[PDB]
Amino acid sequence: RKPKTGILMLNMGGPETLGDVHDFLLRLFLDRDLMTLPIQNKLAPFIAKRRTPKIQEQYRRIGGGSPIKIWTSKQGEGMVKLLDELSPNTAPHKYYIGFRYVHPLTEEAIEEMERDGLERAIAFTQYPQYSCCTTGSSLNAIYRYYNQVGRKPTMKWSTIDRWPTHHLLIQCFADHILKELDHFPLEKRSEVVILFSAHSLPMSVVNRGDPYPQEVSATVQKVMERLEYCNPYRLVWQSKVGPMPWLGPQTDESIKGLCERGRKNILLVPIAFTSDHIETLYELDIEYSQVLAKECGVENIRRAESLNGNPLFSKALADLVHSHIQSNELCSKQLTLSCPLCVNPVCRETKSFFTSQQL
Amino acid sequence: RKPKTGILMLNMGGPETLGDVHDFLLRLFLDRDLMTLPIQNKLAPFIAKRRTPKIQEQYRRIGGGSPIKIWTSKQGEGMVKLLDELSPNTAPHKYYIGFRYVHPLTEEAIEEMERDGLERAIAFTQYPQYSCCTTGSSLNAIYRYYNQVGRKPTMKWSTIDRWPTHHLLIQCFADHILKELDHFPLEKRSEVVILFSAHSLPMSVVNRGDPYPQEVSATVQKVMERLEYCNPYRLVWQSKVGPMPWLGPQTDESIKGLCERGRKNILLVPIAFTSDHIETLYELDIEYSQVLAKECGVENIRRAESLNGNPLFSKALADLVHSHIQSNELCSKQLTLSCPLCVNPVCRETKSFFTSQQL
Ligand SMILES: C[C@H](CCC(=O)O)[C@H]1CC[C@H]2[C@@H]3[C@H](O)C[C@@H]4C[C@H](O)CC[C@]4(C)[C@H]3C[C@H](O)[C@]12C
Ligand SMILES: C[C@H](CCC(=O)O)[C@H]1CC[C@H]2[C@@H]3[C@H](O)C[C@@H]4C[C@H](O)CC[C@]4(C)[C@H]3C[C@H](O)[C@]12C
Ligand SMILES: C[C@H](CCC(=O)O)[C@H]1CC[C@H]2[C@@H]3[C@H](O)C[C@@H]4C[C@H](O)CC[C@]4(C)[C@H]3C[C@H](O)[C@]12C
Ligand SMILES: C[C@H](CCC(=O)O)[C@H]1CC[C@H]2[C@@H]3[C@H](O)C[C@@H]4C[C@H](O)CC[C@]4(C)[C@H]3C[C@H](O)[C@]12C
Ligand SMILES: C[C@H](CCC(=O)O)[C@H]1CC[C@H]2[C@@H]3[C@H](O)C[C@@H]4C[C@H](O)CC[C@]4(C)[C@H]3C[C@H](O)[C@]12C
Ligand code: FES
Ligand code: FES
Repeated sequence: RKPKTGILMLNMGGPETLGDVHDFLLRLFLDRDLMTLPIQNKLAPFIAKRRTPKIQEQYRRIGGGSPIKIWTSKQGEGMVKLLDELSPNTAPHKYYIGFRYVHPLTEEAIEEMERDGLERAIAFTQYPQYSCCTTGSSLNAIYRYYNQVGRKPTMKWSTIDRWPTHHLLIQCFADHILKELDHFPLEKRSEVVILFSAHSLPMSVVNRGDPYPQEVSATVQKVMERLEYCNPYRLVWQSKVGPMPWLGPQTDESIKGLCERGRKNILLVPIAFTSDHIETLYELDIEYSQVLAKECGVENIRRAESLNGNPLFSKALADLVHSHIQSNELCSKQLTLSCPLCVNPVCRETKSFFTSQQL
Repeated sequence: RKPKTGILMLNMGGPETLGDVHDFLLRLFLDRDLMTLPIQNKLAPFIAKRRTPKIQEQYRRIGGGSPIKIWTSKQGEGMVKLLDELSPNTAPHKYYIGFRYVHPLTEEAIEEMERDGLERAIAFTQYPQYSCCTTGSSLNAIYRYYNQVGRKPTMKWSTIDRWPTHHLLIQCFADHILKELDHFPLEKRSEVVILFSAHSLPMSVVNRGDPYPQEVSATVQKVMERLEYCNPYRLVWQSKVGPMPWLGPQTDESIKGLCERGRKNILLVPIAFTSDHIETLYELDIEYSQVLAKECGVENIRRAESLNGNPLFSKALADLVHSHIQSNELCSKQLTLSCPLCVNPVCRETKSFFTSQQL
C-alpha cells in the first residue's frame, strides 16, 4: 500500500560516529536561533574545528557515537505498528526521523515525506516538555523549509508540540523508577534520595518566558504522585557550559552537596528525554556517578534506565498520535502563545504556519 | 469544653495598620534565616527606619493596612466548624495564628496553645508550596521557641508542610479563574492570556535546592488541567528587589512584553498565596494593572479573586487537617530531605524536631 499518514519524529540528534562530530558542531554554531556570533560564518567553522577533539573524545568514552537514532528507530517501528491498527481509516502510517543537526535532517525528511505523496503530516516532537531551544527550533525548521523551497506544503500538517503529563509517559517513568529501587540494597531503599535531572537553560532564556522549566516540573509531580511519594525527591539541572548564569541547582553540585550532608544513596532520574544519549551515558554515568561520586560518598548512585525499548513507551507514542488525529487539533493551545519576551521574528511565523493549516 | 486539637495557621503576616510597619520590618531584618547583615543588630533597626515611609505609603494606597489577618480568621473559623463534625474523636478544635513578623507571633501562639493543655498541635503552613524562606522559616520558629526555653512540648506535634496540589485547592483556583473570565468582553475570552504570578526567589536560593519553583509549577499544571487548557498560560514571578538576580520572567516585564506583542487581554492569577495582601492589592492591581499597562496597550487586564472567604477553601483546609490527622503522618516525605546545598545548620534541627515527635 501507498503510505497515507507520516509521523515526523523530531529531536536535536547526536553524532552517530566520531566522524560526524565536526559537522554536528558546525550546524549548531551556524543556527542563528541559538546563537548570534560575530562574523558567525567564519567563527562557526573555526569554533567547530577547535571543539571537535573534546567532543569526539566524549563519544569515545561511550562507545564511539550516539545511540539516539537507533532508539528513535525502534520507537518509530513500534508506534507505526500500533497505529495501522488503532486507526485503520488513517491507512498505512510511516514514521520519519528529522534531526535538527545531524542526518537525516529535518529538511531531508520533509523532502522525502513530500515525494511519498502523503496526505497528512504530523510534526511529533520527542521532547515531552517544550523549550524554544528544542521543539521550537525543530518547528522553525519546518516553517523555514517551506519558506526557502518557496512552495507550499503538498500535504496536510499539524503538530504535537508538547506532552509533559501523558499518562503512559508517566507510567514508563514510574515503572522504570521502581525497578531501579529494587536494585538498591533493601537496607538502603527508604533512605534513597531521588534527583530528577534535566538539561539546564541559560537564565536569559528562562527569563524570556520559556515554558520548559514549568513543564518539566509538571512531569516530576505527576510521576511522584503515581509513586505515592515513597522517597524524597528534588529536581536539578545538568549540562551547563560557559561563564553565564543558568538555572540551578546543577546536578553535579547537587550530588556532591547531598554526599557532604549524609545523603549517600542517590537515584538519578533523567526526566526530560526518552532515550539514552550523551547526557546519560557520558555526563551522569561517567562524569558524575563514577568520577565525582567517588571522592564523595561512595555509597550508592544508580540511574533509572532510559525508556529506550520499553514496549509501553511505544504504546504511549501511538496513543498520542492517535488521540491527536481523533481531535483534529493543529497544535497545543500553548503554541498559540509565543513567550512574552520573544526577540525572534520567526516564532510568530512558525506558530502561524501551524495554526493556519488547511483542514 | 476543653479544646483538644490545636491547628497552628502559619503565615509571614503583614502590617495591620501604618503604625505596624516599622516593627514589621525590624523583626524581618533581624531574622538570620533570611539575612546575614554585618553588625545585624545595629544595621537592622536602621534599615527599618530607613524603609518605613515608602512601605507605609504602599499600605496607604490600599486602605492603610494588611487584610491578611481578617481572612486568616475567617478561614480558621470555617475550618474549625467543619472539623468538629468530620473528626469528632479529635474533640473540640481550636485554630491559632502564628505570624512570623507581626502579632500574633509564632512564639506568642505556641504559648497560648500550651496554656490550653491541648493534647494535639498541628503546624499548618498557609503556603501551599514549600519554600525554605516561607514555610521553612515558620517551622524554624517552632523549633527555636522550644530550644530557647529549655523545655519540651507538653503537647503532641506534627506538620502539614505543603499541599501544592490538594484537589480542592485546585478547584477553588479554577472556579475563581472561570468566574473571572466571564467578566471579560465575551468577544475577547478565547483571546485571554493567563499569567499565573508568584512571589519570586533570588537565584542564590533557587540554586541551592529550594523546592519552591517546582511545586508552584505543579499547582499551575493541575489548575490548567481542571480548566481543560481553555486559554494559553505562562508562569511568571513578582516582587524582585535589589540588584541581585532573581528567578524570572518578572511579572511586570511579562505584562509589558505581551502588550508589545499584540496580546492585550490578560488575566493575572496569583497562585502561591490564598488571600489578599500587598502583592495583590498593591503590586498587581496598582503598580501593574493601573499605572503600568495603562501606559502600554490598554485593552483589559484583570486579576482573579483571592480565595479569601470562599467556603470551598474552608473545606480544603479541614479536608487537609482531617486527612493528616487520620494518616497519622508527622510531616511530608519531602521535609525529610533538606536542600542539597543548604548552609543553615537549623534546617537539620527543625527537620528532626518533626520527624522525631513521640507517635
Ligand atoms: C555541544 C556543546 C558543548 C560545548 C563544548 O564543546 O564544550 C553544547 C554547548 C551549548 C549546547 C546547546 C545549549 O545547551 C542549548 C540547547 C539545549 C538542548 O537541550 C539541546 C540543544 C542545545 C542547542 C545545545 C546543543 C549543544 O549540546 C551545545 C552547543
Ligand atoms: C547564545 C547562547 C544564549 C542564547 C540567548 O542569549 O538567548 C549562549 C549561552 C551559552 C553559550 C555557549 C557557551 O558559552 C560555550 C561555548 C563557548 C564558545 O566560545 C562559543 C560556543 C558556546 C557553545 C556558546 C555559544 C552560545 O554563546 C551559548 C549557547
Ligand atoms: C524573597 C524574600 C525571601 C527572603 C529570602 O529568600 O532569603 C522576601 C520574604 C520577605 C520579603 C520582604 C517583605 O515581603 C517586606 C518588604 C517588601 C518590599 O516590597 C521589599 C522589601 C521587603 C523587606 C521584602 C524583601 C524580600 O522580598 C523578602 C525578604
Ligand atoms: C553586602 C550586603 C549583602 C549581603 C550579601 O548578599 O552578601 C549588602 C546588602 C544590604 C546592604 C546594606 C543596606 O542596603 C542598607 C545600607 C544602604 C546603603 O546604600 C549602603 C550601606 C548599607 C548599610 C548597606 C551595606 C551593604 O551594601 C549591604 C549590607
Ligand atoms: C535596605 C535595602 C534597601 C535600601 C533602601 O531602600 O533605602 C533592602 C531592600 C532590598 C534588600 C535586599 C534584597 O532582599 C536582596 C538581598 C537578598 C536577601 O533578601 C537578603 C539580603 C539582600 C541584600 C536584601 C537586604 C536588604 O533588606 C535590602 C538591600
Ligand atoms: S523565544 Fe519562545 S516564542 Fe520566540
Ligand atoms: S535552605 Fe532549604 S533546607 Fe536549609
